[PDB]
Amino acid sequence: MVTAKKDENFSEWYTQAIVRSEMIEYYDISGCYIMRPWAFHIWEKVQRFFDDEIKKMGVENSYFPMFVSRHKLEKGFSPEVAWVTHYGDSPLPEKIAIRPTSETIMYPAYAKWIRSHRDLPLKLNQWCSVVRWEFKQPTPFLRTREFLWQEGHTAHATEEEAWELVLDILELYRRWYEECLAVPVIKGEKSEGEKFAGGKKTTTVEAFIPENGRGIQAATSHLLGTNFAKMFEIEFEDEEGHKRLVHQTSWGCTTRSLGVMIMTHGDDKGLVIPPRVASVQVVIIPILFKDENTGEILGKCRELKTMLEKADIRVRIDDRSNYTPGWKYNHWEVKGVPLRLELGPKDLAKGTARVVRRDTGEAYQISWADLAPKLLELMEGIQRSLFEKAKARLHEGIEKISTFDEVMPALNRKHLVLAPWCEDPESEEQIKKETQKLSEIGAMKTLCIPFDQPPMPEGTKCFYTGKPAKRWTLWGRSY
Amino acid sequence: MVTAKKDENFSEWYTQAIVRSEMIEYYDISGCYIMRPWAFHIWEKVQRFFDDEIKKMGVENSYFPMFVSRHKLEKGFSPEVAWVTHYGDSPLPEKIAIRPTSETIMYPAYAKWIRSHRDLPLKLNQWCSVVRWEFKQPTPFLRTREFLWQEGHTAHATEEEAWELVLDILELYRRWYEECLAVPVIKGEKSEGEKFAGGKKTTTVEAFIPENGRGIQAATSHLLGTNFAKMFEIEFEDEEGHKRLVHQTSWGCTTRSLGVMIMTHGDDKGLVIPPRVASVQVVIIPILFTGEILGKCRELKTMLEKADIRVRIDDRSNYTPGWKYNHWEVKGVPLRLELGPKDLAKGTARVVRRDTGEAYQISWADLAPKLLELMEGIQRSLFEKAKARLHEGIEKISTFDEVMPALNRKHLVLAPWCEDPESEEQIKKETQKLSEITGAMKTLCIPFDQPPMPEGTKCFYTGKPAKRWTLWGRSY
Ligand SMILES: Nc1ncnc2c1ncn2[C@@H]1O[C@H](COP(=O)(O)OP(=O)(O)NP(=O)(O)O)[C@@H](O)[C@H]1O
Ligand SMILES: Nc1ncnc2c1ncn2[C@@H]1O[C@H](COP(=O)(O)OP(=O)(O)NP(=O)(O)O)[C@@H](O)[C@H]1O
Ligand SMILES: O=C1CCCN[C@@H]1CCCn1cnc2cc(F)c(Cl)cc2c1=O
Ligand SMILES: O=C1CCCN[C@@H]1CCCn1cnc2cc(F)c(Cl)cc2c1=O
Ligand SMILES: [Cl-]
Ligand SMILES: [Mg+2]
Ligand SMILES: [Mg+2]
Ligand SMILES: [Mg+2]
Ligand SMILES: [Mg+2]
Repeated sequence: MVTAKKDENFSEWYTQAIVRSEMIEYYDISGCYIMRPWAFHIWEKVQRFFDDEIKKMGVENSYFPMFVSRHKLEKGFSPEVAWVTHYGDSPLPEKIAIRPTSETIMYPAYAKWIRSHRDLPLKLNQWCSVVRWEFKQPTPFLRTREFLWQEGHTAHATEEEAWELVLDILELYRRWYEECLAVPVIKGEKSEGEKFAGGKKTTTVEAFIPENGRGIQAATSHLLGTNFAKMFEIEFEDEEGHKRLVHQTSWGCTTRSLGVMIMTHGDDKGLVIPPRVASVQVVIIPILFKDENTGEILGKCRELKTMLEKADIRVRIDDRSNYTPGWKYNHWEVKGVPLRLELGPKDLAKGTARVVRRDTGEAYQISWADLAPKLLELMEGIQRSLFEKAKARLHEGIEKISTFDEVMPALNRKHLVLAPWCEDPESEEQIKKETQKLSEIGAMKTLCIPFDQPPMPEGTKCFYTGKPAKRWTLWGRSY
Repeated sequence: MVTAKKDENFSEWYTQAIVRSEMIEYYDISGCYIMRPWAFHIWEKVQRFFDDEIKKMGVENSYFPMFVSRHKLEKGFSPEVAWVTHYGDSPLPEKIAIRPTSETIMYPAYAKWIRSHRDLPLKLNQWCSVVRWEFKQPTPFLRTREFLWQEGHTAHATEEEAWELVLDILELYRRWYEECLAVPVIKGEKSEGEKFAGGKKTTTVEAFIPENGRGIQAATSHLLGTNFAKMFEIEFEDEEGHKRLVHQTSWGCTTRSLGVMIMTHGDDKGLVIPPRVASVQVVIIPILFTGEILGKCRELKTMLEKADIRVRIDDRSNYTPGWKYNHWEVKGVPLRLELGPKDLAKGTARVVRRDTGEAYQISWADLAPKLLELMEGIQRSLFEKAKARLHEGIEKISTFDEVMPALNRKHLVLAPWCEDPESEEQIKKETQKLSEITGAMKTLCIPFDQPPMPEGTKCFYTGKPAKRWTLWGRSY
């Protein structure tokens, strides 16, 4: 069982939650972790959701190689690239890189495949892993040296169409977090200093971890413009006869999303899994002691399971004999199963069952006949409730502010700041450095410029420079 | 268009078919290929099928790391391992291997997780890619230096329960080939010389490629016995408190299956994709060179999509119908639906099946049911024709003198075999040297399906008493 307290040592709580729920197993290669089935089946849920959704958009899956030649890759990230140099004892004629991202592997094929407006839009995605030798401290899910993701890369005839796809994908990531994982996120645009330097505009959805005050980028979606098209010579012929550059997008989201989910809903007893992505929504536990009606109990459990399945409820009967009922309660609780259904002799007589919801611990006596619709109601309730409590914590954790003197105090309260900003290059680095210096006695950066802009009253001044403010910008410590 | 003939220049036919169908794009790292959607969709289909089946059995998915430390990997295969030695310009303290297979990564975890009979059976699978610096000439799908696969690894309290699973997984590989891909395969046991050396018994499904007479291992399922359990110390306390070794299995199957399917069903025009796995099952081709025809095609698409038919309309501007027919034939779409002014005028559509070229006139109201029926017919007829070519490719023989003539007919041989280990090595060498006057004949499998063995039958080679029939041939 989990013994560290989420509000005290957070990092130790997280480690305990993911190990004791059997999500993660540690590994001898640093920054790498084993995803056990309990975590993996959650990734399968969100994977299936996103993948179904992008299919409706006409995006197709493919698989490109995990290797890229030195000279193709080498056309700030350099330190992260893993190099293969040998096969057995033999040195490769030339060393080869493992993919940190697939632009240099995909875009030469894009140049070849695209000839005319007839070939556009080209819309591809891949589910794969990538390797980056991260310099930051690793954390399971959130920052790992090998991670699972999808990366989508599209090419369009016009900026308008590309940008519309950017925003579509972005909305899909909001749905991945908000609708599947009950994790609230803020859509936004990256500052000129945080955006992907290979693109024209980077959009993002951002989450927040109240326990350490860190913002975290939850996913990303780029309008690439034409810069990659010029570099790779991805050109097409218009409906006229002239050579046009394509307008591109790329987008990706990772198993980080699972870490965000765990941190968001988990409590002092361990995991809490939103019903929508729980592989086991309801666990049935027969209560067996001193041979009291052992046969009938097991019989009704099996009957209840089938009834519940007709409603598409995902049910496990834990009928393992080599474990106590109490052991089962702790087990499925640490694992975050939304609903436990208990059934002993007393309940068997009554035509009822005791049900405990994992999020609040509330118990219910419920008649066999009402189980299906009551459990469905409890599940939407759990799911909606997890989200709305997270949303309130997110909103309690953001402070509207007007001057730089408000910054350092709000960071100490472990909050982010929404502050009006002139959006000039040098200020962000100055702010990072200044907050860096003040902290060690660290750094604050732009998280995003939210799409949802509060009113900006005429003449309002940027919080740091004093110049005229353009827009409101969300700032904080971050992963 | 595909121009190389499948029976005359098989190698070039293959390359042409996979490239011109847009399944594969060539790539600058040797033995690595891009899998474009037309091929990848088929991978997704077999993966969903297999994954759905092993999940019924209680197998659960996981993801172990693609890296393994030198020390863990090294507790015949050495030349194939890809080694990472640097990140950026920084040297690692020790080199790190990309996983060729996962035993050395997973089994120390199994030793940790398994303590008691109640932890068993443990049944895991993963979908991932694997890297092997293959010495043999690379072939798209069939032999590649990076390939996609699944690998399953299970641990049980008893051999009996492990064996049962080995056989259930093997039956699933038969289904993957025969039911999804319409490729007939032969279940069998590997010889001592060909089995996984790390296991006790290896079972296999073997397929046959007529155009070059070479057998090919389609997938593999091993009874590992307790030897890895000794090696990794995977032990459990039974219900009386004694330490016992777990009995394990492992099994895997790769994107090689797509290549087997391509080769089995393709013809001189290009691919033929079995309807159960095709991205597009019915391509609708408007006979155009106003909204009346496209309008009707959209209505038809919607109607077939309600019957779960995967349909695309080829409404492209600058291509004639005849160019489109050919294009979708090279891609192997099993059904073409043609709709022109005459068809629009009569309330009917002309449907042409890719495998035989037969044409059908079908009223709009009848399309969904008739196309379902046609797809089941095409699926089955691909399998049955492939099955007949398989059994025509196997010669039952009695004596060694019948071997080379059989191999020259691009045929496999089924022969009674005494099964002693040194004889397989010797037969490999004799058939090698005789071919020279890649050419070596090796065992493919000892089939579960044994032909009758008349009492007193002799080994085709040693003349000693013959146990069972063994299937042999040239192979991949
Ligand atoms: N090391 C990692 N482990 C897990 N997920 C990651 C990792 N790095 C990035 N991600 C996630 O994948 C998304 C897309 O990757 P990408 O946009 O390439 O990240 P990035 O530019 O490297 N961000 P950062 O490393 O924080 O400067 C990121 O927005 C994160 O949500
Ligand atoms: N290079 C490859 N690329 C893709 N799939 C492969 C490759 N080599 C083998 N396979 C398939 O993967 C299955 C399981 O792999 P495994 O049994 O480990 O191969 P193997 O024993 O090394 N065979 P071989 O290389 O011919 O001696 C095999 O039964 C093959 O069908
Ligand atoms: O948001 C994404 C992720 C999926 C598609 N690409 C964009 C930008 C990726 C930036 N990025 C992020 N990390 C990288 C690490 C590297 F080692 C190298 Cl060589 C490059 C990069 C790199 O370009
Ligand atoms: O049959 C399979 C495939 C799926 C599950 N595992 C077994 C063993 C695979 C053998 N094999 C096959 N190829 C290998 C290549 C290597 F470089 C190294 Cl180090 C080891 C092997 C190796 O053990
Ligand atoms: Cl799923
Ligand atoms: Mg990074
Ligand atoms: Mg950054
Ligand atoms: Mg091999
Ligand atoms: Mg071999």
